[PDB]
Amino acid sequence: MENFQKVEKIGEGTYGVVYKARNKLTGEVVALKKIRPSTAIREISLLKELNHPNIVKLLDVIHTENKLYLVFEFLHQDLKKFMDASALTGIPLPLIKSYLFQLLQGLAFCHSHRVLHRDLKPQNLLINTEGAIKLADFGLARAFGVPVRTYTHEVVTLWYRAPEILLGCKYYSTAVDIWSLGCIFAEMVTRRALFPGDSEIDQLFRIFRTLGTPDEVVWPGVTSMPDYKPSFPKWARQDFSKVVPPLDEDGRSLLSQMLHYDPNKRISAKAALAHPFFQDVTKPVPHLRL
Ligand SMILES: CCCC(=O)Nc1n[nH]c2cc(Cl)c(-c3ccccc3)cc12
Repeated sequence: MENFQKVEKIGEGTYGVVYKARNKLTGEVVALKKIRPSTAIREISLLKELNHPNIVKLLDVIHTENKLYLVFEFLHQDLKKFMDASALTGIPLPLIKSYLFQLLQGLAFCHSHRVLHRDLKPQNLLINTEGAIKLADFGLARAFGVPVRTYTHEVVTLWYRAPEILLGCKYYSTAVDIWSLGCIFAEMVTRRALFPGDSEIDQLFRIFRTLGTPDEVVWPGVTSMPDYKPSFPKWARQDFSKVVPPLDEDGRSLLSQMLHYDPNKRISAKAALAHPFFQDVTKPVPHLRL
C-alpha cells in the first residue's frame, strides 16, 4: 500500500505475509497483513468494531487491485517466543495467572458478541513490556475456514484443536476457544506441549490417552458424531497431578473444567474469571529484550 512504508517482513500468517510498516500521514508504526467474496468483506468489516484492551485492534481493512490488506496495532513479541526464551527457568506462576486472567477477559468480551476465534495458539498471542497480553487474528476463521496448509504450504497446527472439531462436528460453539486456552495454560506451566499430535488421528488418540476415551456417560452424543468409530481403542483416564505438576489444586480444578469433553459442561470464559484460582491475581511485568 501507498500510505505505508514497509520496515521488514515480520512473519508468515495462515492467509498472507505480515510486515512491520509505518503510516506516511500519521507516522504510526503498524503490523501490515496482505492476503493473496463479498461476504468475507462484510465479516472482516464488522471486526473493526470488536474493540477491547485484550484484543489486537483492527485499525483498517483495504481492498485494492483484487487483494486484501489488514492494518493492525503493533506488539513487539508473541507468547511462543517468550516460552522458548523462558524454557530453562519457566514463566513465574504470578505471570502465568495474569496472562490467563487477561486472555479469559478477551474471550469473555468476544463470546458475548457471538464471536469465536476457532484457532488459538501461542503464535497469535501478543505481549508487551507493561505486562499485557492480547489475542491476534480474532474472527478471521469465520471469514475464511481453517486450511490444512498455509499460503507457504506450512502445516497448520492441530495441537490446540477441540475434540468436537476432530470428531466432525459442523456447528462449533465458543467452548472451542476455552479448550485451546486450556491447552496453552498447561504448556505454560509444564514447558512442554499438552497434546503435540502430527495427524488428526494422532491428536485424537493423544487426548484419549490422557483424558480417557469418551463414552455416552461423560459425553452424551459422542457415539452418534460424524467421524466417531466404535473401533476406537479404550484408554483409561490419567489422574491430573501427573498431567500438570507442580500446579496447585485451584489450578488443577480450573484446567479440568476447561478440558471437559462435552462442550455444554466445559466452563465459560465468564465463569472461569469467578474461579478461586484468580483470588490473588496481580499484573507483573516481564523482562523483555527487544
Ligand atoms: C511476534 C512479534 C511480531 C508480530 O507478529 N507482531 C504483530 N504485531 N501485531 C500483529 C498482529 C497480528 Cl494479526 C499478527 C499476527 C499473528 C499471528 C498470525 C498472523 C499475524 C502479528 C502481529
